[PDB]
Amino acid sequence: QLKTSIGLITCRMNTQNNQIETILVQKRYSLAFSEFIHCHYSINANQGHLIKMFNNMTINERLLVKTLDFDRMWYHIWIETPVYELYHKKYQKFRKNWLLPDNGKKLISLINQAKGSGTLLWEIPKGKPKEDESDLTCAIREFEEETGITREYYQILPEFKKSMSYFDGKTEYKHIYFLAMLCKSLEEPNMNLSLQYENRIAEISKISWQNMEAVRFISKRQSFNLEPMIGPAFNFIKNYLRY
Amino acid sequence: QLKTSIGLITCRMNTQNNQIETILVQKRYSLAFSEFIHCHYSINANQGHLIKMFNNMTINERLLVKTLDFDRMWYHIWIETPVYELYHKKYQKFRKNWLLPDNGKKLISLINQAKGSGTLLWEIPKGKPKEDESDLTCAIREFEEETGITREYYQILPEFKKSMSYFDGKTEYKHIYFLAMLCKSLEEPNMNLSLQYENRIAEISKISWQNMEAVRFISKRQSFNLEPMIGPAFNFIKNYLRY
Repeated sequence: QLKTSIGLITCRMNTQNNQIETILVQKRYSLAFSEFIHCHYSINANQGHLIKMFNNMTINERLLVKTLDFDRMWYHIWIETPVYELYHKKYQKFRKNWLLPDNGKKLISLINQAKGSGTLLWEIPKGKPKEDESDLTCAIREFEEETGITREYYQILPEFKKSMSYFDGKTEYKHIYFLAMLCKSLEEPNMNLSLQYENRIAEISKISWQNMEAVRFISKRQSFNLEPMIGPAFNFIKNYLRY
Repeated sequence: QLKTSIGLITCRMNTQNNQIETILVQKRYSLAFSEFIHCHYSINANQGHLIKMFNNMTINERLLVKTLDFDRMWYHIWIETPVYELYHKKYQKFRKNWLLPDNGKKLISLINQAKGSGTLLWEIPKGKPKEDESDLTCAIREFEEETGITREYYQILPEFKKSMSYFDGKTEYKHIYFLAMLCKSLEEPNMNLSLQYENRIAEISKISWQNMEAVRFISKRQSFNLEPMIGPAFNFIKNYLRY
């Protein structure tokens, strides 16, 4: 299985610090919460291995699970997105796993004994290309989809392209990044996040400019290491500026 | 009116890097969400004056408000803590403000047009003293209540006391901090966060060791400046350790 995503590293020279900054987005929910809600776990894997997944949720997500109300858990991710068939299948798997055996007693025990909390990832915006869509077009479209920043605000620098490959075990993930430079003021990217734009808030809780110091700080505190991507981008930006 | 909180600055020398670190806790919900839920706002405000409160909530908090289900909003803060009297008063204010005039249409419009998102503060644990409770006793009790770290784990350094004063206009905040040094290893304080301990999760989403670099990084990214507290604390720890 191969999953290819393409993203855009959009950068600014903040005229106040004389530092280079990039647009990053923070997720709204954890991968663990999603994996649990979509039944990507083994009920027959005994406790500690489902316990880590519960450990890697946020406290609020665990408090949502403790309600045993699958509709509220689902809303947390999908926000009344019309996916009824998927919802029905996942809901029946949830109640078969956790409600019919004991009306939620083992689930509540596991939720209560779970320790710690997960972290919401900072990421570069990216998504899967549409049907026979070119890579640059896909990166631009997904960037606008997630952040609301239109092509008006930036110029692509076409000689930068960075590819990264990860393996999860059976799915190979390839991530492709273009580079863009801000050509129009945009001081507060977070203000593009509004509940009237369903696709921006769908998986995003915050949009922010981040300098290299912030990129390193975040990278050393989350599973996703952003420094091998942002590093070469900022290097390219420096070379571009010195020309 | 003066509101006094007392807290404990618990510090550790990391034996691997030789960095001094302190216990900090991250809030579970924003102050804006709490103020809305407890009706600490004026309905007769012009639009912008509620726009700022909604703007400084998280996206998830706004999505909770958008359901118009006051019980779910309430649960987000209180987690079925039995406080029916207060709940009744706040629910009645919510129902008069947002449900009875138009069945939630203006509230939904306001939730939708709000832009951006707030930030969950990192804090030193602290709380209000009980009646005829001493300052140190309050700091110790509140620290244990929030983090689950008992007195076994640390030595009070009695000769440090730090006071801070803030003004909001008629509300005076005085914060008093004692200092403690870890006297037993504790690598993963976040594992004390479990839903079986209601007082730890009530207002906390994460517990972490933070060195001075992290303290400065966080302080320059939130309204709460921790460096005027942790700086002198770490100075005291440094003086204590070199002797």
